[PDB]
Amino acid sequence: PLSEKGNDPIDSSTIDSLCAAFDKTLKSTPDVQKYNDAINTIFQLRQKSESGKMPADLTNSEALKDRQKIEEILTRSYQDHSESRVHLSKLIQNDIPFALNLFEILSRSSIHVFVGCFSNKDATIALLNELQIRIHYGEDTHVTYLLSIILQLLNKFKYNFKEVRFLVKELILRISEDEVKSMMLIIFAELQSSFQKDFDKAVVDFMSSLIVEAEIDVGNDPLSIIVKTLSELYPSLTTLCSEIFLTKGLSKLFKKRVFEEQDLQFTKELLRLLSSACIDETMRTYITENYLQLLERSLNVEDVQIYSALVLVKTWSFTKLTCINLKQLSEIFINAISRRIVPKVEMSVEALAYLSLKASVKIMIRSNESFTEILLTMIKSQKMTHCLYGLLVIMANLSTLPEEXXXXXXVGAEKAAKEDILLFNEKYILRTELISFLKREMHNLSPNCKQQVVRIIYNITRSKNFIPQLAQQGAVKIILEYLANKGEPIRILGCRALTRMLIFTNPGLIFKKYSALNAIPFLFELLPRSTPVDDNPDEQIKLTDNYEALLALTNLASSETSDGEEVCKHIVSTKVYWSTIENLMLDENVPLQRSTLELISNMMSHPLTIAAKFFNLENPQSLRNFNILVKLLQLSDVESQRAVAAIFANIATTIPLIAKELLTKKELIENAIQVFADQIDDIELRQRLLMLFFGLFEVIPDNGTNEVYPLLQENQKLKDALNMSLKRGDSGPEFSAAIPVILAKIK
Repeated sequence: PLSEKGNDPIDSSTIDSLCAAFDKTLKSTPDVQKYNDAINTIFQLRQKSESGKMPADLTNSEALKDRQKIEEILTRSYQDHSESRVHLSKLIQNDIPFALNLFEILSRSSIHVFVGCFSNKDATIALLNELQIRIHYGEDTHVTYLLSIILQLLNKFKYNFKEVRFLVKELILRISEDEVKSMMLIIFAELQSSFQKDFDKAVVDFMSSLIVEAEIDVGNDPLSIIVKTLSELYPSLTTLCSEIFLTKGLSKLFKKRVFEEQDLQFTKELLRLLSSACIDETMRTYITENYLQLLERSLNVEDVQIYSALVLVKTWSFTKLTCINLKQLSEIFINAISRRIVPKVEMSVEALAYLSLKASVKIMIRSNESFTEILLTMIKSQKMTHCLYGLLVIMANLSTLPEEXXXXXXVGAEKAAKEDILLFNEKYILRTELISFLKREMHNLSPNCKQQVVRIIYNITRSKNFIPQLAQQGAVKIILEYLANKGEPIRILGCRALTRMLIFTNPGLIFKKYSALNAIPFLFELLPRSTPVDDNPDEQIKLTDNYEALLALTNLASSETSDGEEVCKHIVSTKVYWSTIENLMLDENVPLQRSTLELISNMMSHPLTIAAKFFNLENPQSLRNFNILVKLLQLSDVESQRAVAAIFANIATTIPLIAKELLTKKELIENAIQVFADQIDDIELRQRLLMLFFGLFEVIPDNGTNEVYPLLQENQKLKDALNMSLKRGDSGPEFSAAIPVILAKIK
């Protein structure tokens, strides 16, 4: 040792034991007293008699300083050490009320610390107990905070309901208060998906308690709590509420309180229910069968005219009453929405989004130019979120014009509104550059809102003239970017839209930036398919669409832009797209078969993409297609012969080798010759046929003698039919010099 060495020995043992007790307090977790010390200090404040009432030194308003200070000291002792954390939980669970008084006036974020001090579910019961209380008595100011503890207390444990069921009662019992009603929907959503029918029924059970109370004529005023709770929880538990809204005598009890009593305020409250219940076609009908006389006499007091009407509209009960008519009935919503009574502005839209379905209204609205202007402004600038859908729905029903041998006999009333509608649209939709406007806000529009934009556009395309202008405003952008999402009917309608537009516009002035192969997928959807449909439910693809899409499809081929080669390539390429156009080439239906031939015709101008499909001829497939074309050379439908002739005309020139090979083919030659002479009448058809001949003889050596070609060399029909052409007329400005050069090779 060192200390046992001397006249005053201290035996090194009394020294270890010494540093041991100096080392024990020097080895175990630092700053814990300080923390628990500071905490106790805070918890000292509690000694203020009346339930540790928070002395107003702290509550007040400028005291935010002194609080933030307390919230930190608490959080500290809580998130640094476990020992300090454990302390804070003991002092809190020890005086749970005070504990609550203390925290309430702290930040919302402080809750995680209060709850984080509750170790296991069991320990939280003395707590839920106070909570049922503070809530029931409505004494405590800050409900939002107490109920936020609830929501977190819930989300953090696995409760049994037998322990939280009190929420239903206590929360419903305060439905009147917006601070609660709000925290209720939340706390309820949880309770729902966590106790399903166990909750689902405890609610119906409580509510039943209220309807019984109202039946006996006892209570704080049941009926109101009920009505208010029903309308409020209707969206959340649609199914449920109805199972209560029906309840035998309830339907009576409401009415009695509304008739044999003023309660103007109660009345209004009921009308807010009737409207909230308008879900399944059943309730709507129920509401009519049971609450019609109400809605009727209600429309007398302004305080309940809007709430009444809206019900009559959303239920269609207006079609009964001898006191109003569609004209007046709607004037109410048009009246108010004229930058006036803001409280009505929203529901009058929703109302008018319906009424603007029966034309009587449609006509009416496109007349009142001012209202239309308010609406137009109401959509754009306004940025009145929820009012958009209806305003956009009204702006779809408004722009909706009816869809529609020789008749030289003697009716034309339909030219009335037709005109009006194409007027309206051009006036307020196209000029107001509204389509252009929507182009920008599109990204944000609610899914539903978007759809209305697709209808507005679709309604514009019904009349070709507008297509051009509607294009610069970015429509083809809208529709196409939309179609790049999800098999609903709206989609086949926006598809039709896209097609009508690509038919009447220039592929350059549009796909001058965002490529074209993007439109192809959509166009084909309006054509037949060998693949197991798309999504499947419900709307059909009329034959008229096959025609329309074909027209637009051809257009996108015409262009001699490098983009065109690109388009054509894509078509003849994608095995499915070609297997389709190939089949439609043999369609017995004429508009189809010709447009398809007109498509192929155009594609042929960018050879390397389709050529090998008809003029290869070493290929069974091409040869097949080759002969088909040679027969269609003599189709009744003259507009098709032109296309077929066109085809043969081009490649025969564009690719000499082929021309030479055609000199061998009989039926090709015999037909081309015949129709050429038997239909010299047609100007295009002959103009075409001549080119073929210019090109064919073009690969026929004159001095070459050695090898000759009869069918064209001789054939008096062609020979003389060539001369009849030569005998002035419409031989064409160019292809004239050819005629004699050609006879220069005949016998």
